[PDB]
Amino acid sequence: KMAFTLADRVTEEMLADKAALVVEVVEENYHDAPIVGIAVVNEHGRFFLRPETALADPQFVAWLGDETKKKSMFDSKRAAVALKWKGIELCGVSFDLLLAAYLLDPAQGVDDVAAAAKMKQYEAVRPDEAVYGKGAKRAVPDEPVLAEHLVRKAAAIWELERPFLDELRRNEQDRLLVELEQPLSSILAEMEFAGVKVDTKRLEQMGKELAEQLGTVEQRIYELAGQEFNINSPKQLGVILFEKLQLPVLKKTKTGYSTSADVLEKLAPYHEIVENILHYRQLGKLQSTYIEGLLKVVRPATKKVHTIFNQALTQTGRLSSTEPNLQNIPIRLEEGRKIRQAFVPSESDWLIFAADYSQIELRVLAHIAEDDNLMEAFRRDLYGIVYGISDYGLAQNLNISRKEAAEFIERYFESFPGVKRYMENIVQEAKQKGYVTTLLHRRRYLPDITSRNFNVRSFAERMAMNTPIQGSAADIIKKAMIDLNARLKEERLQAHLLLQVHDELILEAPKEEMERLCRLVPEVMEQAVTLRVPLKVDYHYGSTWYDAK
DNA sequence: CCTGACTCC
DNA sequence: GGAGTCAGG
Ligand SMILES: Nc1ccn([C@H]2CC[C@@H](COP(=O)(O)OP(=O)(O)OP(=O)(O)O)O2)c(=O)n1
Repeated sequence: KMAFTLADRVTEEMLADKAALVVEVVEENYHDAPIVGIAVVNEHGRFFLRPETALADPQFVAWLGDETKKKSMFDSKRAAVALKWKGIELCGVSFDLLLAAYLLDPAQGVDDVAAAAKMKQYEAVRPDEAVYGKGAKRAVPDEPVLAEHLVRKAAAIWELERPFLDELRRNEQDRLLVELEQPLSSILAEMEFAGVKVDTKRLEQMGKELAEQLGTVEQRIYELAGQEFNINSPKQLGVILFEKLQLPVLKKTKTGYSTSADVLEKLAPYHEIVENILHYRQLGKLQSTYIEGLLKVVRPATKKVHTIFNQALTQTGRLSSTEPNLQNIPIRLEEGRKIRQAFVPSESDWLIFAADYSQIELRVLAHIAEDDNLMEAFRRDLYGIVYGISDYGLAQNLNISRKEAAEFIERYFESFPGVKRYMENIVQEAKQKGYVTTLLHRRRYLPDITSRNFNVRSFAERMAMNTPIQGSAADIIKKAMIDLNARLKEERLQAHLLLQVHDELILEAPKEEMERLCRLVPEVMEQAVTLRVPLKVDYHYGSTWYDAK
């Protein structure tokens, strides 16, 4: 039971200075995607608008871009970007229910209005998947069924804003939402829409040469193996290694023999085929993911790739990057690192600028553990612990004796008693409170932390150790991003952000601005928050992302 | 569609 | 510790 007006045209009462707004983009990847419908809920009533009509209306477009007309939405970035592709600016977004839900509890995995409403027992709205359907059945339903959904979603947002803000305020997270995540969302929207330009000629040439080399390595493997098999099948590979060649089985998973990189490396003294296999799988991933996969999503006319930064997914407060993922482009082996030569500025006589925090997580450990020996070390400017590594895990990682690994860790805690203290204290806090928190009050709940089951419990305790560290770094670089764009905009530099990579920011700019960026960027990033230790940032620029080192 | 690869922070 | 994509099955 909910009345609404199926409008044939926009009226003045639709354009109030506060509204719940739904700009519906049904395709998961919203870049250049259709807007299938619009809904507005305000003091005056509920309205559905056809996008052809509304978006072609100069008064509705004006309202959309008016910062003083406040909108409450769910996933405003999706809307803001889809509107950019329609040549329309979205302003005045004051509340995002997606981001509010994420801050309240990231484990709920809220990705539609219905799921957010569930957190307040609000039931007068359907899940999106139930309206549109799954997979090949996915479709926009008949207008009256569509219109009712969009309106119900707007009505839900309208009624849920204050209950959500009230709870955020109770948790002291309202500023985290309004001053950080919400402004970050607009910045991410800008980055996504700008995209990153790709040198397809170079990428395609790399692909051709990689293909030849895969063939050569492939044949060499079959020769060493004494047989042809699918190297990309862990199962067939297992038979070759552990049955035909009779190499030792160092690890098994629930499906059979492990052929992990760690395991194969340890088998190098037994047979020279394992090294070749490792090489083959490296090359094949470069080809399948960073040449072919990347070329598939390049927009041919502009040669740009447009990632989507998921702001409400990770359990720690980090972003993730999808379709394509630009936060896992190779760098560690020169062979893969060369992929970065294909990422270039979007304008002639521009350069790529790259700035990275040095050891941000170990410094956060220092700051939050208040370890003197660790803080003193950073003031002189002089990881496994941070992930809760065992003696076993460390022995294996370093391929050394466990006794020696265990002694390394025991020594470590003896040497850093304040870190050892933090670890014990943060776990105890998690057990007492049921959640851990970050510098800017991001939380993660850990309902398993008192499980009687050793493995379940242990994993939870490790999360208690790590999340405040990783999450606090996420908080910092996010703050650094918001401040940076402000510092860029005032002094009207043309430079703009392209990418964030966890503890790194990647920009493009006219070559003329490099000197000013060498000053501005590292400063802003270091002055993002003030810790007990100093924040350090390294920076480079160059003709391509590769050269920015 | 899941698992186990390789990739980053 | 936190992520995404890919091929095989
Ligand atoms: N209503 C609030 C209050 C705080 N915060 C987040 C944003 C910044 C961070 C700092 O909190 P402050 O009040 O400025 O410092 P504090 O009180 O000393 O924080 P803490 O309780 O952790 O010591 O917390 C928030 O999101 N919403």
